[PDB]
Amino acid sequence: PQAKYRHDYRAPDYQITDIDLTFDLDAQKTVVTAVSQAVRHGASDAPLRLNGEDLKLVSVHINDEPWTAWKEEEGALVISNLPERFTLKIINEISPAANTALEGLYQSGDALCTQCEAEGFRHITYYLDRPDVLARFTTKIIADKIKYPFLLSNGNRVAQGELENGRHWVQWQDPFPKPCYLFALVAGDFDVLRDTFTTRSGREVALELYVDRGNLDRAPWAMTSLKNSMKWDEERFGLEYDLDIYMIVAVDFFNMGAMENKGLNIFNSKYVLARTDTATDKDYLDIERVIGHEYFHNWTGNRVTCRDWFQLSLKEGLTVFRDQEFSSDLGSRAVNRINNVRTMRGLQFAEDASPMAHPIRPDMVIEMNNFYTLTVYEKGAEVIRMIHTLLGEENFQKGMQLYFERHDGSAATCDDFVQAMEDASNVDLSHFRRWYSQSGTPIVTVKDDYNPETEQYTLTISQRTPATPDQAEKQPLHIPFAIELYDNEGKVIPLQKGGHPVNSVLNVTQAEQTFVFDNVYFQPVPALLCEFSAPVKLEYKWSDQQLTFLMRHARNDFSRWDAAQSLLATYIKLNVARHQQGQPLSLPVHVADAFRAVLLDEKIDPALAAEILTLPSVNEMAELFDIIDPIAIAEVREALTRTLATELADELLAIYNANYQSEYRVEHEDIAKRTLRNACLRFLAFGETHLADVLVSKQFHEANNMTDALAALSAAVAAQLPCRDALMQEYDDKWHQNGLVMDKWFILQATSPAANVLETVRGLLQHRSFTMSNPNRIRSLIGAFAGSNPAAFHAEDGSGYLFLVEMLTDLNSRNPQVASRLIEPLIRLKRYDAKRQEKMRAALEQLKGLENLSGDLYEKITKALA
Ligand SMILES: NCCCC[C@H](N)CC(=O)O
Ligand code: NA
Ligand code: NA
Ligand code: NA
Ligand code: NA
Ligand SMILES: [Zn+2]
Repeated sequence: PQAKYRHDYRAPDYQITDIDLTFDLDAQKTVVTAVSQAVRHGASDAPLRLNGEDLKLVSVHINDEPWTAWKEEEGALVISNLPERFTLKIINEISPAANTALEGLYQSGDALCTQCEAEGFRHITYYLDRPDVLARFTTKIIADKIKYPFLLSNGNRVAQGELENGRHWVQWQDPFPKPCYLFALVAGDFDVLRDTFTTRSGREVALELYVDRGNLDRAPWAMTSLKNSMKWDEERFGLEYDLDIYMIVAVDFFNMGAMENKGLNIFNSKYVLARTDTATDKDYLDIERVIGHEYFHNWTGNRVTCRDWFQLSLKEGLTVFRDQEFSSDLGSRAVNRINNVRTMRGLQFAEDASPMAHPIRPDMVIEMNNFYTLTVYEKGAEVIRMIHTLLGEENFQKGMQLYFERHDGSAATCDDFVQAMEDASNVDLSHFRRWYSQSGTPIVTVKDDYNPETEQYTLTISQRTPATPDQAEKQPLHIPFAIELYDNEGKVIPLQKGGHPVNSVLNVTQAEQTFVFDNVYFQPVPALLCEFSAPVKLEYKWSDQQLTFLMRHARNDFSRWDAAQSLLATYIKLNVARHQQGQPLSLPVHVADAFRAVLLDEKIDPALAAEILTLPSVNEMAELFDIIDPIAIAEVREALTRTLATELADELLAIYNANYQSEYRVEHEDIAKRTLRNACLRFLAFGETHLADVLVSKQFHEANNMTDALAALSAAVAAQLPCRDALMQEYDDKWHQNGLVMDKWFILQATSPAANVLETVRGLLQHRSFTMSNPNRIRSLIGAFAGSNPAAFHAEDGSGYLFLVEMLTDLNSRNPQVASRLIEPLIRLKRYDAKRQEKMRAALEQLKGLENLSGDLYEKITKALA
């Protein structure tokens, strides 16, 4: 399998302007007829090279003439001796029932549906399966009436008919030209929720949400979220929807979260279906986010698409930024920012140090589905957010307007986006472009000095990015470095120099520089890299009392939470080294006191308190170390939780009872109170055993909503309470028929700290609610074990790796994309000790040797063993 490189991009020899598709649908054998209008742009003797995979070619015509000048090659149909403009007609067969990869046209339960991003359209017919080729689609679908009463594709329904033998047909037409990755087709039987949204200029859009029969009671929240998305995009970005219909279809068998197909989004039902007894606050907020995200792609992705796949972050970074802004405007900005920072530092940083490291605009790709990454998405969004930070909102919106003005209707580049932002703002971003092309996490080192003679504060800031496996050369970036300076009383010291105000966003552009501030009347406590103003590691030698001061005084909530993270970080490192020598947890009293003060501050937003009382995850903790000891980290996380539970027991219980709510509402204040309450319950579960068992058991049985119930069950599992087995059995008994709900239970099983967790997980491969044919179940049991139980996955005997190898040996043949998700924990071997490294390398060497090794695995395994 061959690498492709960004520097090889060339404009296509041929374009296609219009394509007319006809599907004669059947699960064993679907006949596709594709009639394309084509235009040559290159040399007169260049053949047309069409992409195609696993297609049975039936015929090829050019202007109605059967064509003899062609041949098949590996992955292609090459057609020679063409005129300058012509009609290509291809007829071919495909087999949806055989498609376990879930790429192209496949079967989801009894429905037929498509997934075409990145390069799945080529599994449907021979085409220019590349996103700089944009065409107007017309799609006609013919199918059995009983099995497939609903026949959907992009755009508007323009024709309809009945045929002999219980078949029917519909035709659809989408007026906007599109790359084929945005093609969708859905056939099946559904319940439908219908609603409308009226845009700000008075267009009435019909909204339609298709779900499995019986699930209409779980549809309204998604519908509500869609309307909220449409409204927000209008208020914030000035963007309206551009068609009279918007369809969403929830399918159960899907590789990712969702897909922005124009006018016809297809969603993993996990990000659509919710009811108060089935879904958590977090589900409600995730459904909102993903609905928003796919909607926001309608402009940032569809009306302006990507010239080639190396430009993915042009749509994904910008769209992720848009979903974060949406969630933050509607909810708590502080909680959003915090959690996104947790994700960046805890998960994306690890990727940017891994063998899979790449810039947000990659230079080399073997399997493009491997690059739908935390880097491309979350670091991508951080890069967009840095642009926003440098330009300010008003200039950033001008840049948006200019990007659309220049590029609407076309496929664009990351470089085109940056250029629009520069031209609209007159801010120079030449050096800033280096964030698109350099991989890895910059390390920013800060040293300070207060001069009492001159009332000057001096910051000396340096940066460097370490080499990564993809890139030996690294250079300084344009790092927006936001600061605030606090005086003795907790008030902000105006920033200034030589009698003039200076911007609190510093431009850190060199390996090293110095900034000097005048009229610093008291020795300050700095807040550094405010709001995580650049996606970097901060190295700065804080005192605990500077950090508690920031926890008590900083003006942004984010800085308080972040000061609390810096405070724990010292003690996490300390106690990990202790654990390794057999020594128990040590924690200064004043640290415990700083958390006690948060529990009892009544001014404090309960959402902030809950974040500060949610300890860094094992993945966030692991970012603190070069070599990771996953067993020591897990045990320290537990011991710290036990220690705080004991020191704060009274305050914990009181805040728990105070935040009781009788009514359940999906509303920002209610969520915040409940999140705090359940953060208290978590500690309490790790406290005195009898009271823990009582509290947890009681919350689980009396809960009127899944958030309160799952928090209890989760706490019983995590603290291994006596009530655990009973509670777990009750939830199985009640919920076994419901896969999305069972996923949560599989996650708890997989992530259990119990000594026999691997054995329990193996047995759960036979559980009535598990199947290897469903990506959600797979991720919930197997993925959650490998990726979210690092202590068990990295058991000293290597049983964890061996289990994953067995699973991947199945999944490589069945569903390579899911396989490639699941291999990620093994790809990180170079963060572990020599003994673990040897075993992980041996596991990877077995997988390298599979017959029919997928490209997806190949790419990762090769980079890992280098
Ligand atoms: N394997 C390709 C996954 C495509 C993801 C799609 N653009 C949905 C999203 O970005 O949210
Ligand atoms: Na075209
Ligand atoms: Na798109
Ligand atoms: Na808000
Ligand atoms: Na510290
Ligand atoms: Zn996206």
